[PDB]
Amino acid sequence: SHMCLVCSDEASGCHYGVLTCGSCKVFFKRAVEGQHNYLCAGRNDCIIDKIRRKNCPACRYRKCLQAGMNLEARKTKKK
Amino acid sequence: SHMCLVCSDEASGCHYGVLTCGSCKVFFKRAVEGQHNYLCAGRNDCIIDKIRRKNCPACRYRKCLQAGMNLEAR
DNA sequence: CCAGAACAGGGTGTTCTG
DNA sequence: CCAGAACACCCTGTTCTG
Ligand SMILES: [Zn+2]
Ligand SMILES: [Zn+2]
Ligand SMILES: [Zn+2]
Ligand SMILES: [Zn+2]
Repeated sequence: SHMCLVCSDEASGCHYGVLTCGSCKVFFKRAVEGQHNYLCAGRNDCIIDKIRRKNCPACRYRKCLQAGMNLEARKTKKK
Repeated sequence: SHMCLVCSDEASGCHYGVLTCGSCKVFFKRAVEGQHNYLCAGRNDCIIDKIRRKNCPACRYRKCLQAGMNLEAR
């Protein structure tokens, strides 16, 4: 009830439909509004926690998608 | 030969005793002075090529070390 | 030609405003 | 509360100077 589902830092609200911190929120929005042609250097399961979230934007974006994050979630909730 | 021995980008000279590119050179200096204790997010065997050298400072640093980089190139 | 400094770009993170 | 914007910092990479 308190921590980000993407990196396990302290959540700051339900953003794009999921509990996340502010840094995961803006990271997702940026990935979604632009390009997200990232490449993993490991095996697409990089551990995304508070520090290492910087290491692999590929895995970080994957873990946002897998958690259900989507921009329209707030509008959709109102329906 | 003229590719960087850490990330395989085009090398720019012999830096800290190893053929490397500029970004790796300064990455390595920054790593040593910073004492950041990088931690890998995978299995300590990340691929470090040009397109991915930013992804893992722990592995990039380790790879600098294994390549023989050292701040006193006599 | 190379180390370190200075300057620059890219990527990430926090506070503000609707 | 939570959206996007504006402001801010961190991390990486290139050109300058000793
Ligand atoms: Zn997060
Ligand atoms: Zn990854
Ligand atoms: Zn390199
Ligand atoms: Zn690694």
